[PDB]
Amino acid sequence: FSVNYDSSFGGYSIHDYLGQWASTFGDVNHTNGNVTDANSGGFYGGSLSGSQYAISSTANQVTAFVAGGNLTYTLFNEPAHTLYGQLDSLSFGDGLSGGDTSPYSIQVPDVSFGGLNLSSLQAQGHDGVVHQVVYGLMSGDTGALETALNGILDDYGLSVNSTFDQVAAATA
Ligand code: HEM
Ligand SMILES: [Sm+3]
Ligand SMILES: [Zn+2]
Ligand SMILES: [Zn+2]
Ligand SMILES: [Zn+2]
Repeated sequence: FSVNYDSSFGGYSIHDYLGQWASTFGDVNHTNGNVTDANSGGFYGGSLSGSQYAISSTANQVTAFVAGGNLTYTLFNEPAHTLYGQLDSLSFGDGLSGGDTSPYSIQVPDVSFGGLNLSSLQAQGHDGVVHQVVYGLMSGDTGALETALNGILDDYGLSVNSTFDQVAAATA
């Protein structure tokens, strides 16, 4: 675990930031009979595999996120539609660019986390964890993530409620 952040948010608490990233990102809306090309997503390192999954708002068109690590998907195999693997990074920013002949990247990065070590097996599925984080995110719900963030910061004397600055010191 580590954190990099645009200086603007040095004294922002993690809860606030995400609350504001999600205020604008919205609910991409990935539900039965609504999943089209817009909510799609799109990996990098396969068609349902990769070191990156990254979607962008289908509401303001620009703000987005990108989960790194090792994320194997499972479109229809038991269990149905359920991301899993080794979620390692999450970075929040605006304007998502790249991701084909090259990786996915954020044009104007606002914040980003590293070493989430969140592991989720295909056995657990829809009620797993990396699945939960990433999916919530795609729907504009940061709970799953602050919960796990608190988890990483517990063992550190902090919470998704301290300031980026605060979190920082206590890391590097
Ligand atoms: C890792 C990110 C993703 C997660 C966590 C995920 C999760 C899900 C979930 C929860 C639904 C359920 C809809 C429902 O039952 O109400 C959904 C729908 C769907 N997803 Fe994924 N998905 C993601 C990536 C993908 C990718 C890469 C595609 C490619 C287009 C895809 C295509 C679909 C389709 C079309 C359905 C609907 C099938 C149906 O009507 O039953 N998903 N996804
Ligand atoms: Sm812990
Ligand atoms: Zn800035
Ligand atoms: Zn912003
Ligand atoms: Zn912005």
